[PDB]
This record gives sequence, structure tokens and C-alpha cells, in this order.
Amino acid sequence: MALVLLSFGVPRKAILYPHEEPSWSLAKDIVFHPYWMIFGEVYAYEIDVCANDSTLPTICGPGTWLTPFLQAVYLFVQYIIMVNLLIAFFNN
Amino acid sequence: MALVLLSFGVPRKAILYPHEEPSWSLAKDIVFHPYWMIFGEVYAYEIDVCANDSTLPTICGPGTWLTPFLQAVYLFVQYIIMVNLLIAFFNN
Ligand SMILES: CCCCCCCC/C=C/CCCCCCCC(=O)O[C@@H](COC(=O)CCCCCCCCCCCCCCC)COP(=O)([O-])OCC[N+](C)(C)C
Ligand SMILES: CCCCCCCC/C=C/CCCCCCCC(=O)O[C@@H](COC(=O)CCCCCCCCCCCCCCC)COP(=O)([O-])OCC[N+](C)(C)C
Ligand SMILES: CCCCCCCC/C=C/CCCCCCCC(=O)O[C@@H](COC(=O)CCCCCCCCCCCCCCC)COP(=O)([O-])OCC[N+](C)(C)C
Ligand SMILES: CCCCCCCC/C=C/CCCCCCCC(=O)O[C@@H](COC(=O)CCCCCCCCCCCCCCC)COP(=O)([O-])OCC[N+](C)(C)C
Ligand SMILES: CCCCCCCC/C=C/CCCCCCCC(=O)O[C@@H](COC(=O)CCCCCCCCCCCCCCC)COP(=O)([O-])OCC[N+](C)(C)C
Ligand SMILES: CCCCCCCC/C=C/CCCCCCCC(=O)O[C@@H](COC(=O)CCCCCCCCCCCCCCC)COP(=O)([O-])OCC[N+](C)(C)C
Ligand SMILES: CCCCCCCC/C=C\CCCCCCCC(=O)O[C@@H](COC(=O)CCCCCCCCCCCCCCC)COP(=O)([O-])OCC[N+](C)(C)C
Ligand SMILES: CCCCCCCC/C=C\CCCCCCCC(=O)O[C@@H](COC(=O)CCCCCCCCCCCCCCC)COP(=O)([O-])OCC[N+](C)(C)C
Ligand SMILES: C[C@@H]1CC[C@@]2(OC1)O[C@H]1C[C@H]3[C@@H]4CC=C5C[C@@H](OCCC(CO)CO)CC[C@]5(C)[C@H]4CC[C@]3(C)[C@H]1[C@@H]2C
Ligand SMILES: C[C@@H]1CC[C@@]2(OC1)O[C@H]1C[C@H]3[C@@H]4CC=C5C[C@@H](OCCC(CO)CO)CC[C@]5(C)[C@H]4CC[C@]3(C)[C@H]1[C@@H]2C
Ligand SMILES: [Ca+2]
Repeated sequence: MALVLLSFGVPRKAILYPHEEPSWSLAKDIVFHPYWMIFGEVYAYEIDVCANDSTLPTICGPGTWLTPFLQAVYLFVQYIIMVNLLIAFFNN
Repeated sequence: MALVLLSFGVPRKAILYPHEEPSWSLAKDIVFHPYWMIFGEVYAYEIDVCANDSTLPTICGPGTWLTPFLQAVYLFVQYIIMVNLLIAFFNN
């Protein structure tokens, strides 16, 4: 579940923030939001940053349309596969 | 699950609110938010109170960077261990 977390956070930060200097904040940002998605937080108005109801309208830029597809795959793997695999692990 | 709740609420209130007089509101605040986290509410914009998108920007202060780590551990224990232990209890 932690490798799936990093498989999503690194491209999302890379696509949405293309103009970053090296900083230890990059370690925070690739882990932070994808972790809280395991626990119910979809960040509904930060998906599709180029939409009209977005709370991150300045992050809209070249290629940020990829991130809704990335997050759809992420949560399918996390809730629908890995959380239910973990329920099933405990039962048996 | 109730002791894990108090193991998290007391330090979060202590770290984020260091200048409190004795009041019965302290009994409320160490229980209130950690309980609603069991039920889907991550309080996404109150995590990392020193961030730019925070809804509690005046709570930023010395040592408030500890609370995202505390809440990550809390919800791992609550959903991923204790809720699934309770699903498994009912099944068997
Ligand atoms: C629930 C616990 C996880 C939570 C963290 C707390 C851990 C608490 C304690 C846990 C007890 C440890 C259990 C046994 C393992 C022993 C040490 C070890 O690492 O060994 C393995 C090497 O490790 C690897 O091959 C992978 C190393 C990556 C670890 C990164 C942690 C990511 C999860 C972090 C969470 C991210 C959350 C994001 C997703 C929600 C190999 O195993 P071994 O050494 O051969 O020993 C195995 C058994 N034996 C002795 C019979 C051989
Ligand atoms: C999975 C992959 C993860 C990534 C790996 C790489 C990790 C590299 C880590 C690098 C950390 C060091 C770089 C920063 C230097 C300190 C200054 C700093 O940033 O201060 C900030 C807090 O942050 C801290 O004080 C540091 C946080 C320390 C804990 C980091 C955990 C790393 C390992 C895991 C251990 C976990 C425990 C369990 C272990 C078994 C304070 O500033 P601010 O918050 O920005 O707020 C600004 C406003 N203010 C001035 C009012 C404050
Ligand atoms: C024991 C079992 C093993 C656990 C696994 C490993 C644990 C993960 C370890 C991660 C390493 C830690 C990442 C932070 C790096 C340092 C941050 C820093 O220097 O500055 C930041 C401080 O911010 C913080 O100190 C808060 C960090 C975020 C909380 C992480 C919660 C854990 C979620 C994940 C848990 C699952 C992880 C899944 C693994 C893939 C801010 O940046 P700054 O430049 O200081 O200031 C910017 C100013 N600004 C804020 C105003 C904009
Ligand atoms: C689902 C129910 C819990 C919900 C609350 C409602 C309770 C409803 C009713 C429940 C019926 C009671 C079942 C049996 C126990 C009898 C009384 C008792 O306490 O006995 C135990 C002492 O108690 C302790 O050792 C711990 C005391 C702390 C209780 C605090 C409540 C926290 C949960 C609150 C929720 C926080 C939620 C936060 C997390 C989500 C010892 O047991 P005993 O006395 O020896 O008897 C056991 C069996 N015997 C007779 C065979 C020996
Ligand atoms: C787990 C650890 C928990 C902590 C333990 C310590 C507990 C100590 C408890 C202390 C309560 C007494 C102190 C306050 C005095 C009354 C005045 C007051 O605050 O009024 C407020 C409401 O609140 C109340 O009226 C009181 C709430 C009573 C229920 C508390 C449950 C305690 C035990 C559990 C029983 C649960 C049932 C199940 C039992 C089996 C009204 O004011 P306000 O809301 O601020 O709004 C202001 C605006 N206004 C003026 C328009 C209103
Ligand atoms: C039966 C089975 C056992 C159950 C277990 C024990 C139950 C827990 C018992 C907790 C004790 C009660 C805590 C409140 C204390 C009194 C509040 C007070 O005096 O004032 C507050 C009134 O606020 C309220 O009256 C609302 C209290 C919060 C709701 C609690 C929901 C239960 C969540 C947890 C359930 C799981 C608990 C898990 C256990 C760890 C406000 O403060 P004030 O100073 O009056 O005014 C401030 C003004 N202001 C509001 C404008 C800012
Ligand atoms: C393939 C599956 C079936 C789908 C069929 C239908 C789709 C066909 C497939 C792919 C469509 C690719 C082009 C679409 C972009 C058009 C709009 C656009 O300009 O967007 C952006 C650029 O976008 C680019 O420059 C494209 C970047 C390359 C993407 C590499 C493959 C992505 C899919 C993975 C590989 C596929 C396999 C994945 C596994 C399933 C916007 O940037 P801009 O142009 O500068 O806009 C102005 C911005 N400004 C105003 C801020 C300055
Ligand atoms: C250790 C695990 C691996 C992590 C490695 C990397 C991290 C290395 C470890 C720890 C880093 C500790 C220092 C980081 C703070 C730097 C930034 C800073 O100033 O932050 C705060 C102060 O912070 C303090 O004064 C530190 C408080 C002591 C923390 C005690 C241990 C915490 C971790 C538990 C023990 C560890 C074991 C836990 C089990 C895993 C900000 O306060 P300030 O300075 O006044 O800022 C100005 C504020 N003003 C503008 C509002 C006025
Ligand atoms: C197998 C996994 C692949 C992904 C990953 O885990 C292992 O690989 C790790 C390597 C880390 C980087 C290493 C070095 C630096 C340089 C530093 O430079 C200080 C700049 C400035 C501070 O303000 C000086 O003042 C900033 C941080 C950065 C870029 C790390 C970011 C996180 C990274 C990408 C980690 C990530 C979670
Ligand atoms: C084993 C567990 C350890 C944690 C815990 O449970 C048991 O221990 C309990 C003890 C409680 C405190 C006892 C006394 C007071 C003094 C009172 O003084 C009136 C001030 C003002 C009112 O406005 C006068 O006007 C304010 C409340 C406070 C600090 C309690 C807070 C909650 C505490 C910390 C409880 C907490 C849930
Ligand atoms: Ca939910």
C-alpha cells in the first residue's frame, strides 16, 4: 500500500508542480495528499484543477488533465483492491 | 478504540493550543475531532496548519509540524487495524 502511494504521489506532484526548486517540501508533497485519500478524503475540488469550481486554479497548466486519470486508478487499487484484501486477510 | 482516541486527541490539543486556561472546553476538544475521524472526516485543511491552504493559519506555531505525523499514525490504527479487527470480529 505504501508503494502504490508513491507510485501516485510522484507523478501528481511532477505534473501539477513543474517549476520547483529542490526542497524537503517535495518529500512531504509526494506522500501527504495520497495518504489522506486512503482515509476518505478525495480532495474533490483539487481534482481537475482546470475546472471552474477548482480551488487550485493557478495550478492549471500543460498536461494537468492526466491527474484525474491517475487518481482514479490509485483509489481503485487502494480501496477496492488493497483495503478489501486487508479485510479479507484479517477475516481468514 | 476509545483509548487510541485519547492517545491522539490530548497531544494534538496540547501541541496546537499551547496557551489555554483551564476550561471544560478542553474535555470537548480532546475528544471531538478525533471521534469524527473514525467516520470519514479527515479535516484535510486543518492538517498541517502552517500550510498555505490551511483554514487554521493562526494556529501555526512552534512544533505544530508534529500533528500530521500523529494523525497519520492515528488513522492507521483506527481504520486499518481496529475497524478491520471489528469487521473480522463480527464475521467470525
Ligand atoms: C502494520 C505494519 C506496517 C506499518 C508500519 C509500522 C511497522 C511496525 C512493525 C512491523 C513488524 C515487522 C514485520 C516483519 C518484518 C521484519 C523487518 C523487515 O522489514 O523485514 C523484511 C524486509 O523488509 C522488506 O522487504 C521491505 C522493507 C520496506 C519497509 C517499509 C515500511 C512501509 C510501511 C509503512 C507504513 C506506510 C503506510 C502507508 C499505507 C497505508 C523481510 O522480513 P525478515 O526481516 O526476513 O523478517 C520477516 C519474518 N521472519 C523473521 C520470519 C523472516
Ligand atoms: C516514504 C518516503 C518519505 C520521504 C523520505 C525523505 C524524508 C526526509 C526528511 C527530512 C526532514 C528534514 C528536513 C527539514 C529540516 C527541518 C526544518 C523544517 O522543515 O521544519 C518544519 C517542520 O519539519 C521539521 O521540523 C522536520 C520534520 C522531521 C521529520 C521528518 C521525518 C523523516 C523520516 C520519517 C520518520 C517518521 C517517524 C517513524 C520512523 C520509524 C517547520 O516549518 P514548516 O512546517 O514548513 O512551517 C513553517 C512555519 N513555521 C516557521 C511557523 C514553522
Ligand atoms: C514506521 C513505519 C514507516 C512509515 C513509512 C514512512 C513514513 C512517511 C515519511 C515521510 C517523511 C516526512 C515527510 C516530510 C519531509 C520533511 C518536511 C519539511 O522539511 O518541511 C515541511 C514540514 O512538514 C512536516 O514536517 C510535515 C510532514 C508531512 C506529514 C507526513 C505525515 C505522514 C503521512 C504518510 C505516512 C505513510 C507513508 C507511506 C510511505 C510511502 C514543510 O516544508 P518546509 O520547506 O519546511 O516549509 C514549507 C513552508 N509552508 C509549509 C508554509 C509551505
Ligand atoms: C459496544 C459497546 C461500547 C460502546 C459504549 C456503550 C456500552 C453499552 C453496553 C455495553 C455492555 C458491557 C459489556 C460487558 C462489560 C460490563 C461492564 C464493564 O465495564 O465491565 C468491565 C470493566 O470495564 C473495564 O475494564 C473498562 C472500563 C472502561 C469503559 C469505558 C467505555 C469506553 C467505550 C465507549 C464508547 C466510545 C467510542 C469511541 C470509539 C469508537 C469488566 O467486565 P466485567 O464487569 O467483569 O463483565 C464482563 C463479562 N462478565 C460479566 C462475564 C464478567
Ligand atoms: C472520554 C473523556 C471525556 C471527558 C470527560 C470529562 C467530562 C466533563 C463534562 C463536563 C460538563 C459540565 C461543564 C459545563 C457546564 C455547563 C455549561 C456548558 O458548557 O454549556 C454548554 C453546553 O454544555 C453543557 O451544557 C454541558 C454538557 C453536559 C454533558 C457532558 C457529558 C459528560 C459525561 C458524558 C456523558 C455522556 C452520555 C453517556 C453516559 C453513559 C452550552 O454552551 P456552548 O455549547 O459552549 O455554546 C455557547 C453558546 N450559547 C450560550 C448559545 C449556548
Ligand atoms: C456510554 C458509553 C461511554 C462513551 C464514552 C465517553 C463519551 C465521551 C464524553 C465526553 C464528555 C463530554 C465532552 C464535553 C465536555 C463539556 C463541554 C462544555 O462544558 O462546553 C462545550 C459545550 O459542548 C458540548 O456540550 C458538546 C460536547 C462535544 C460533543 C461530544 C460528542 C461525543 C464524541 C465522543 C464520543 C466517544 C468518546 C470516546 C472516549 C474517549 C463548549 O465549551 P464552553 O466553555 O461551554 O463554551 C465554549 C464556547 N464556544 C463553543 C463558542 C467556543
Ligand atoms: C490512450 C488511451 C485511450 C484514450 C484515447 C483518447 C486520447 C488519446 C491519447 C492521448 C492524448 C494526448 C494529447 C491530449 C492533449 C490535448 C489537449 C492539450 O493540449 O493538453 C495539454 C498538452 O498535452 C500534451 O502536450 C500531451 C502530452 C503527451 C501525453 C502523453 C501520453 C498520455 C497518455 C498515456 C499514454 C496512453 C496509454 C495509457 C494507457 C491507457 C495542455 O497543454 P497546452 O497544449 O500547452 O495547453 C495550453 C496550456 N496553457 C494555456 C496553460 C499555456
Ligand atoms: C526521529 C525519526 C526520524 C526523523 C529524522 C528527521 C527529523 C529529526 C528529528 C527531530 C527533529 C526535531 C527538530 C525539528 C524542528 C525544526 C524546525 C523548527 O524549529 O520547528 C519548531 C520548533 O521545533 C522544536 O523546537 C523541536 C521540538 C523538539 C521535538 C522533540 C522530538 C520530536 C520527535 C520525536 C522523537 C523522535 C522519534 C520518534 C519515533 C519515530 C518551530 O518552532 P520555532 O523554532 O520557534 O519556529 C518559529 C515559530 N514562530 C515563527 C511561530 C515563532
Ligand atoms: C525508492 C523510493 C523512491 C522515491 C523516494 O523514496 C525512495 O526517493 C527519495 C529520495 C528523496 C530526495 C533525496 C534528496 C533530495 C535533495 C534535497 O535537497 C535539499 C534542498 C534544500 C532544502 O530546503 C536545501 O536548502 C531535497 C529533497 C530531495 C529532493 C528528496 C525528496 C524526496 C525523495 C525523492 C525520496 C522519495 C520518497
Ligand atoms: C484516564 C483519562 C485521562 C484523560 C482524562 O480522562 C481520563 O482525564 C480527565 C481529567 C479531566 C480534567 C479534570 C479537571 C479539569 C478542571 C476543570 O476546571 C474548571 C475550569 C473552568 C471551567 O470553565 C472554571 O470556571 C476544567 C476541565 C479539566 C481540565 C478536565 C479536562 C478533561 C480531563 C483531562 C479528562 C480526560 C478525558
Ligand atoms: Ca468515507
